[PDB]
Amino acid sequence: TPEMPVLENRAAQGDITAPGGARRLTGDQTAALRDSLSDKPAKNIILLIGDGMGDSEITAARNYAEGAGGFFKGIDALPLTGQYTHYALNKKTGKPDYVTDSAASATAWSTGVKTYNGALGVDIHEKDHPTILEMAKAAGLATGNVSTAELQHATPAALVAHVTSRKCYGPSATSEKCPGNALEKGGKGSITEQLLNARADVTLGGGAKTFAETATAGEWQGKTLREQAQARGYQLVSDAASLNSVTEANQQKPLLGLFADGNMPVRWLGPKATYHGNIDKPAVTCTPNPQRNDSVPTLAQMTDKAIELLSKNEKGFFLQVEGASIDWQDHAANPCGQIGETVDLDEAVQRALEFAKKEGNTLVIVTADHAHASQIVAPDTKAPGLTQALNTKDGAVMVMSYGNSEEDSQEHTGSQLRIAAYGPHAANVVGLTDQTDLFYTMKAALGLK
Amino acid sequence: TPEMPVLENRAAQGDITAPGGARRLTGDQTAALRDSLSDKPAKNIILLIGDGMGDSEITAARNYAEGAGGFFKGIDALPLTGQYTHYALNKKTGKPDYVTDSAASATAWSTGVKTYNGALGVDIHEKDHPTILEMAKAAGLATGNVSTAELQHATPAALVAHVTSRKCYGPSATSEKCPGNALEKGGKGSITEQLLNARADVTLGGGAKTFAETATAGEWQGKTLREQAQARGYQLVSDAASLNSVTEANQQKPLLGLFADGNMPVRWLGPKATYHGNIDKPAVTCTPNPQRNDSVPTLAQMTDKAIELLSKNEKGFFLQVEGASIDWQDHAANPCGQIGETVDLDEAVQRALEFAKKEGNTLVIVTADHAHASQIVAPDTKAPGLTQALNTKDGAVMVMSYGNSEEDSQEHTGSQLRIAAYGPHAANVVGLTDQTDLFYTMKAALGLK
Ligand SMILES: [Co+2]
Ligand SMILES: [Co+2]
Ligand SMILES: [Co+2]
Ligand SMILES: [Co+2]
Ligand SMILES: [Co+2]
Ligand SMILES: [Co+2]
Repeated sequence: TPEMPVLENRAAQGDITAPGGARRLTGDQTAALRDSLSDKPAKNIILLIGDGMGDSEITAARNYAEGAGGFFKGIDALPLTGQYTHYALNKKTGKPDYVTDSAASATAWSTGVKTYNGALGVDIHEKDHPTILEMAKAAGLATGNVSTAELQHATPAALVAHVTSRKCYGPSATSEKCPGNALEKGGKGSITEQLLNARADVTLGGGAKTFAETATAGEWQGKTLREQAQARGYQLVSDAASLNSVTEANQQKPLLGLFADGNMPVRWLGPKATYHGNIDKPAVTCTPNPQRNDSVPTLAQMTDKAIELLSKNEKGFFLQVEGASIDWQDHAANPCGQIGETVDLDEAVQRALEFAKKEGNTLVIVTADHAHASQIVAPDTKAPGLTQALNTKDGAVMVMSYGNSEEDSQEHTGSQLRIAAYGPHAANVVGLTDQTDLFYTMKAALGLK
Repeated sequence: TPEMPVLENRAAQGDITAPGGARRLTGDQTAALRDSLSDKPAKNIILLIGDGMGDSEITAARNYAEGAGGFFKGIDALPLTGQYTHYALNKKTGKPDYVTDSAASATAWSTGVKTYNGALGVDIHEKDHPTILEMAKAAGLATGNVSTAELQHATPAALVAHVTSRKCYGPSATSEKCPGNALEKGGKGSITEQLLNARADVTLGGGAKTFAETATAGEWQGKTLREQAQARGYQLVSDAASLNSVTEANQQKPLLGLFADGNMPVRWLGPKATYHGNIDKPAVTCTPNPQRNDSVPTLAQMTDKAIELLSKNEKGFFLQVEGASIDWQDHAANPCGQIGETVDLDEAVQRALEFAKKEGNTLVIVTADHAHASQIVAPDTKAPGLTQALNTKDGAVMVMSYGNSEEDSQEHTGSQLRIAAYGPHAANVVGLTDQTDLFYTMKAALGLK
């Protein structure tokens, strides 16, 4: 009977065409919300990020996978909610830049300082700031960094690398685009070199491609980054079997799961949206990606396994899980890809809430780094961008529009967006907050001195 | 100090380029939120609707008028927040229609039943359902209905009229489009005729034009609707000074303020966004509309006057206030008009919160009927639709994009959106809810049975 309740059912209660049939509430919530408030310490924190998962992305995925009156048992089940701002800074002027990229936003919640687009773990003066994961490890807590994206990708890379440009994946890119970060120039090195130095306990995702690179200097000069990883004691897994037979993860044998050369496989496939696609082409039903595999751990599986391995630390743990390709698919104007990745994240959120509700001292937060392009529009819409009609769980058509770029990729947008939480200190996400407040919220809930 | 706190400040606390400077919080919110939870009765309710005011609209307006790290002392200050769904229904199938218009959404929170786009006060079978305003009046509470739109517009009209199409403004359009509701055919009459019957204690807004039409039947056949109101005991006012002179409003002497022929004047002027407007043109600075006026009451003034007149009822009151032109200007791809109307709504929200914190038993809710088109995008965006660069309070450029219609009007979008509240029973807007839950939340808070 976990004192702090997870919402069990906020689907429409009945017949949506009848008075009250679309209500998601069965009665007053004052007592349940009083019950969801505690300022006791967070022993653990699990932060899940849906990259580019603004309210529009949440709504479109729900409409399609669960119906308009449906309910995500993970994403929609956190009882304390608010909206936060994620604007970045113009590097030269220090004024706001209203639409952040992935790097500046992830720098914001992981360091508590606003920065310029493309920066990771540094401010507009290129000065390094400690990340919540670096700080959690320093305090003796176990640390996890999970993502379906390549690990050099901004979201999980911000927790372990401090570079002046997110493009500095390896020695090569670094020496070129982050000259002062390049190892052979006295800096701390490429994103992957600093990730190896950071040494979290559990690091799972894709991005094996960069590890085939060789250090230009340093103790492991000439050796490949994977060679360097093997040499520094890391426990390297590459598939679901090898990951599941892992029984422990610590500093002596930190875990590095490289499940793909680049990003991990998307869950669902569909045609890309097109000009007047909702008018000129048939409504679409998403299809399961045949190449996604029971040999590749799902986000939910990587989450569960990271939780099992991190919860053995009695001091506690900090874990960040990213459903990364929601952003990727929204950029590609591919509704099916995008929605399937939201559905993927919801399964990981359910594993987190199921663990937190039993454990009792776990603060779980679900949010996104920034908003995105996709909009849900009327079925008859004639829009200038890319559109597509989808057959939803309701047996009705929903049309999605991508209308903010004539270029190859659709763009991020600056709208404030949902952040939701459950457990100790979850009140700190309610109302209007800033993305940097989340750093302070996590740091304080863990009591990191 | 009335135990329930209104947020005093959620702006960035310091230098946004420094660690912690972008924080909107100054410490833990658990105690603050516990103090914001009460399940005692709401003696009064003030519902403020920004038409089309989704999170994107709130953010764009805050970024322009208050700076990225600024704070809307009204809109951003409600402590309990959540996200609600506003889908309508397809009339024929009864399945969800993912993008509602203003009529079906206002019908949903005012009656508690989902309906089809364009319906007012009736369900998909065209059955009338009592509204929260009619129920309040039936229980002896005073009632107010305020809007900057013409009063026949969907948002205020849904509280007092039951017609099969929102276009049925007066006798002529009702005869043509809602034959079943036409007075000469045995129906309840046009929107304006039903509004005159509903007899709220205070009704203020635009829409004088339709009152020049004459009734086709009934006791006032052949007389204009304005002559009808006069003969029925209404006190008619048409400007700021006549409204100010009003001393009481009740069933014997109900107040009807008609301040414009159509919609009331927008607060700010600016050019319409254009194709590649952010590449091809210089940035826009909004400017006050000369056509505003000390002779035209502002939304904040109409809100205050309504509060003063309705609070003389010892049993309590229900008041809806609509900032209407946010929607009109978002459809017109006019950033300045759109933002100025959000600033306008923020002032009315402040008046409502100021009253509520002092009174202690008033539930204030602030939300929108549906989301809209506008998106905040990167300055160098090259988009297919209409865009505009704007000079914000920060001394930086923000670019807005309207990209969902090649047609003249930009359109509504289906994303769930913010709903926020303050006062008794405010917990009921937190987490995921449906727009129809708002009807039940209001009914229960006032203890209407
Ligand atoms: Co991102
Ligand atoms: Co990411
Ligand atoms: Co992106
Ligand atoms: Co509307
Ligand atoms: Co309206
Ligand atoms: Co509209």
